[PDB]
Amino acid sequence: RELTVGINGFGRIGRLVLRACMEKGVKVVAVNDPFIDPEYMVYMFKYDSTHGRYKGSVEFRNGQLVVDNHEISVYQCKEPKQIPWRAVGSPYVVESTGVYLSIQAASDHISAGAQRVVISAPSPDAPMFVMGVNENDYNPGSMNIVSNASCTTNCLAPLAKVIHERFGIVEGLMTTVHSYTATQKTVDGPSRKAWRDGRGAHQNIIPASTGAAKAVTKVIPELKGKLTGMAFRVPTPDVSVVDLTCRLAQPAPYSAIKEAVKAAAKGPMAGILAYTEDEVVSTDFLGDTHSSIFDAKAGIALNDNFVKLISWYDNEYGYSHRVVDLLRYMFSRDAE
Amino acid sequence: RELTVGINGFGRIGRLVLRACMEKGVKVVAVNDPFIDPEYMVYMFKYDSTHGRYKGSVEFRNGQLVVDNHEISVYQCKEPKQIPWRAVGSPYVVESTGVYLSIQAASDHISAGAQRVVISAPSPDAPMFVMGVNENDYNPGSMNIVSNASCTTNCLAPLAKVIHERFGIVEGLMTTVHSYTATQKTVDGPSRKAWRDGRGAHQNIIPASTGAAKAVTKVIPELKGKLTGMAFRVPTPDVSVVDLTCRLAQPAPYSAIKEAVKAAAKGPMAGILAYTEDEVVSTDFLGDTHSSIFDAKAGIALNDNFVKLISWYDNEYGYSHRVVDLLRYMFSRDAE
Amino acid sequence: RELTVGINGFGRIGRLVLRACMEKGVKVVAVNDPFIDPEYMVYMFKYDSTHGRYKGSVEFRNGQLVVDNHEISVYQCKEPKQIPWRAVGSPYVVESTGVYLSIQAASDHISAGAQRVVISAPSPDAPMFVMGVNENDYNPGSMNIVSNASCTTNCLAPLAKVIHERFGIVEGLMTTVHSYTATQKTVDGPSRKAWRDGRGAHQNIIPASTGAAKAVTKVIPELKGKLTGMAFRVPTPDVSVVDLTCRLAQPAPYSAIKEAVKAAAKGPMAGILAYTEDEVVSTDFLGDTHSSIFDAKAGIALNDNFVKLISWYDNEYGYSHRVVDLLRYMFSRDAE
Amino acid sequence: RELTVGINGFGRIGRLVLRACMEKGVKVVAVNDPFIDPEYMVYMFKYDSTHGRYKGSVEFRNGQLVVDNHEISVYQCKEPKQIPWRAVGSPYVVESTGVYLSIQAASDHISAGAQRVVISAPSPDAPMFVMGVNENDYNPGSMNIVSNASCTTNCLAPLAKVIHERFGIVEGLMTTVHSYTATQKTVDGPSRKAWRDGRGAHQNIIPASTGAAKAVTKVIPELKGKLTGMAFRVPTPDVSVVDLTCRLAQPAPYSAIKEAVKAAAKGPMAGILAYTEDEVVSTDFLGDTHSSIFDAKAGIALNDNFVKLISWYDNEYGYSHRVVDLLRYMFSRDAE
Repeated sequence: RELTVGINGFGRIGRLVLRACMEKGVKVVAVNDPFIDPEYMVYMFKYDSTHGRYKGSVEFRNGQLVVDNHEISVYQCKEPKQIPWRAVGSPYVVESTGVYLSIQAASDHISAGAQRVVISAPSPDAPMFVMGVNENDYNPGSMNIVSNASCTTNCLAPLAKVIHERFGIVEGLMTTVHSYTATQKTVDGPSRKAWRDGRGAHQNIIPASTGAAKAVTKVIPELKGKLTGMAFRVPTPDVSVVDLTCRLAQPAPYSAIKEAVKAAAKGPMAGILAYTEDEVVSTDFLGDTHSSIFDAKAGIALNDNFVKLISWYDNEYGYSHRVVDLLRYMFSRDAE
Repeated sequence: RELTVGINGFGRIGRLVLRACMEKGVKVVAVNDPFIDPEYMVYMFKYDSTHGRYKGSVEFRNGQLVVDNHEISVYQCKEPKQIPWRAVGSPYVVESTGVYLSIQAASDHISAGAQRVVISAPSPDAPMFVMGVNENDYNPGSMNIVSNASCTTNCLAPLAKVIHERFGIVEGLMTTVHSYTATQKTVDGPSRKAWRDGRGAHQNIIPASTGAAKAVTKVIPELKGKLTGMAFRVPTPDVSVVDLTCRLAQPAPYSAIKEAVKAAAKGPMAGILAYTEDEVVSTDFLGDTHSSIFDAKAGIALNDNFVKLISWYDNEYGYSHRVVDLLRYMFSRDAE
Repeated sequence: RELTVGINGFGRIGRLVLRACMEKGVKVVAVNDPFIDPEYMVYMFKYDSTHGRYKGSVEFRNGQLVVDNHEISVYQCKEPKQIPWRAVGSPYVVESTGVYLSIQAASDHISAGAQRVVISAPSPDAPMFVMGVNENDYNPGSMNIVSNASCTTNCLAPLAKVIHERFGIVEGLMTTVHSYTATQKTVDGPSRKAWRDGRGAHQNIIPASTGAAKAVTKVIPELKGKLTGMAFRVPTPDVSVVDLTCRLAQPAPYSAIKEAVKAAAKGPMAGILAYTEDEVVSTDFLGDTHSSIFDAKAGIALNDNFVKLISWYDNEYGYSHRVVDLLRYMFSRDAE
Repeated sequence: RELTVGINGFGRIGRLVLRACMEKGVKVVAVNDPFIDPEYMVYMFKYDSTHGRYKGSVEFRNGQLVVDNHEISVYQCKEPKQIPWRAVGSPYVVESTGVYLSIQAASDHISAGAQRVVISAPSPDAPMFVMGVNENDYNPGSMNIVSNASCTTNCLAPLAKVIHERFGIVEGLMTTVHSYTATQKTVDGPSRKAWRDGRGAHQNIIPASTGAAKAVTKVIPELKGKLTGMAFRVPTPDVSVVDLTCRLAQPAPYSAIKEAVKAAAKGPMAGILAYTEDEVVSTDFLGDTHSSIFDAKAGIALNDNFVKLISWYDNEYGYSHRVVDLLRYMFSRDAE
């Protein structure tokens, strides 16, 4: 009768998704990771450089991870096919390894026992959702596997939706100034598919490709062809900011832009898109659970039709919470 | 008969302008700074965290700073009026303290003995120059005091000039992702005129106002009303990047944008604007003496009329060299 | 009938002492700072890059700072002698500006109506106290102005006491590997009294003098002449670590060293000195309220009489809580 | 008739040993790395975030790496035994991958045709050499595989020798305050063998084990049992500093300590051990080719027999130059 969750991979998104589940009362029945044994999972979950010590209890005993006295099964399978998901009640599975992105690859979870799969990363072919934008397009019959898109897409789409629906977006170009991540290197090292991403992450501003802005045009079809962008990786370990430069159809004096965002944040997009007029900086959004926080004082307009809009996101914490939100939402629709 | 230079202030721009003078064979006859005595000036000039040890010799003896066996007079005057510029041959003076920006304030140098003044910072009323863009607008009779604009304006204007003259700029919005500076704080401290700039510089992405993009519309009058922008201060100690989002009149497929920049870099803007197709990151421009380095692979286009252009600058080193370039240029025009 | 506290200075220690007071239920009745008005105080207090958003409510009204609905008077006096401590009931005053350190300088607070003064920094002549080590030597009858020593002294002294009393320290040399602070510079800038300290804090490992080890011999007299030390400032914004290399008189196999510290932490020094065997790093102590956290696994012994002991401290947060603890203790003794 | 060098591994030490070879005029005839092709080698070699652009020319052609017009063969073999060292004239081989450290593992290079092997890292069994300390113990007749020890061993050993020989070391404990390296992580990630080392390198001060101090007792036998140590990894990308706390046998006032190091640096250890009295910080040693730079002003003495001595090293650049120096020395002795 209840929503139960299994997590594949115990990287940053895996661990932070478990925190978000504990916060929101969602029961996690198991974690799979081939390289991290239970006693080490305890340590990695407990201590976090970015988000502080876990605010409950974390122990292991009897080969089990134990979080707030909830016992969590631990497997060590190298391949999704091997995971005894049936042995833990066929949970919804979060697929967070970053290496099984296609519907096909992910589907090994289903063969193994998983009721649904949320891929915590963009997917080439799996259907893609952004809470607050298009979750009511989830089709429980035909969708056994979904993607929660990217952290960056989750920041941008709520905002794009609001601006477009109010003023119409003729065209826009996005920069995200983004914290470095686990895919980067501490000092100049090998990154043969993307040379810049090898260069030392703490020393450099690193230009990087991203599909995030374009992905927005998939969860918001009417923006097809009107959005793209790029990224600069900078030396901060978490929190990122969207810089959307857009041409708007209807006149859009900045006061009306502020009132539109405010109304969305107070109403339909509450808990997803937030609004602030404070003199904020990136660390003020560490631990923020919103997908997108509009920075009113930071944006600039050239005129009533050409504007730069600024929105923050905790690229780790916002997105992890949205994965749990998606799971909960899906579960409330799969009982039909 | 020769160009001689005096420097007021021995902050980063003061010290780096002296390096650029030594590099380019320009004779500096004196430095003024009330707080930094000669023996300490030796130390600060010799050792640099960002640009390495001075590659010549630096000593003091007989109350004098001595650089490469060129003896440099040192004064300790708190006010520009007091500086015996006549005592050192009425040099051209670089005014680099950041606190005498108006024609009026700066003119105290002239009362004190200075032939011309270059203000190494934007000025509200003083005439403003960007080498490669508008230096042939310098009027030797009426201009006793000029500003070399900002580091950021020197990055953007060469590029704007090229793009506008080739394709026409309808409108553009600029972000600079910029290294932190001396005006910032190591940890959250007081910045009552601009609250965000108080927050710890190494920990944060900090949105900030800048007049740089607008300043471009002053050295390039035909762009009046068509450019503005803003800044993010990020945790790197030097090198910054311009992200210009612009709508162009003439069609501007990216290949033609690349060919226009390349032609300018190879020709009229050689030594000012450079062009690269390498997989570069910010540290690859430490010590670069160009005002502006176009990053061909980093830019993105939505279509032939809406594009994001990326250009790097060593915000300390490029600008310091341009100050020396301005001085040399002015001197070659004041003998008329 | 109850402790009330005035705080001179709203720098990092002033703001974080105010947090500690709210956490421990100590009434603060005024803050003085000539440069920071109430509205800006709200902002500086509410948002912290290191320690996060204040967990509670912060507003201004009626020229007052209001924290969790407790109203706090705000004065703007440049000098202690001018602050109307009498008008707010003659509280205990925390002198946190770092420029009134002698009994003579700090006594201007007394002459302005302060009941007592705690200097949140080493004093050349005021009596010095480390909670857990020597607070029992405070005497209300003879002492109206006291020093809470430094953050570093508060980390080493509790460890030195445990170790001296159990084994006897023959001699010891300390290094502290220490986060940068507000006295440092974002980029190479002026620091005429200590040239290294002007070099860019986030770029460098910076050797510095410190009297913290010698200060321990002031609060633990029997160690007179047996301890000194030095510091390295490194590119982290908070949390620091003591590295004590000492020769011990009695045999001291590491297992006994461990049982002695553990014993002190569970009993007489509980809340002051903590003990851990986990694989900790500096961020694991952000927000830690202990003065000193012994890291059992990080230390190393050459032999039974020559060992290197490692202890962590949040140099901001531990010290601030100790300031409040000394205030409460002093008040509990002033009822005599 | 001349030294030729093959390099296995094009990681940081491989690339910087190649730089050192070009600077010192040592012919490199091949590089092996299974993962990095010639075109990517050109890029990794040409641009360096820490040490700047290669000062010279770098190209690829004909499946070769070409540096300052010297052609260098490139192999892509996963195993030493497979590299055709014979085909390039049986050079001396630098084993720089860090995973062939035993005589047995490194001897596969010999079986593949290498004349000699220098392991650029500590070896469990191969003979270990520090230039300036014990290179005189190398013997071509018995030794075809050698270790150049570690960066840290090369900083401490030259200082320990000078101090032991002048004063006698009774006992010593070392800390190295050390830049992060490629074995570390940008954000909390996996490190199952050393849990601390997986924690985010730029966020943390990280305690670590090191055998560097004990290794000094291998190259200076008379110090057997008299030295051990540990490390803190801190958020800088290069340059590190040894902090030696030692008890000395003969009286050793600091002025004599200073004259002993100065004497060694001007004479027998010139180019290996340097001496400075300036107010230096870590960035002042970027690109320094010494093994060890004694910092006179940073050290402190408790008394004539118990002192803390501080020495700097560029852990990348000094060590790399030492690898080349050992190669040249070995070759000068193989003509016997």
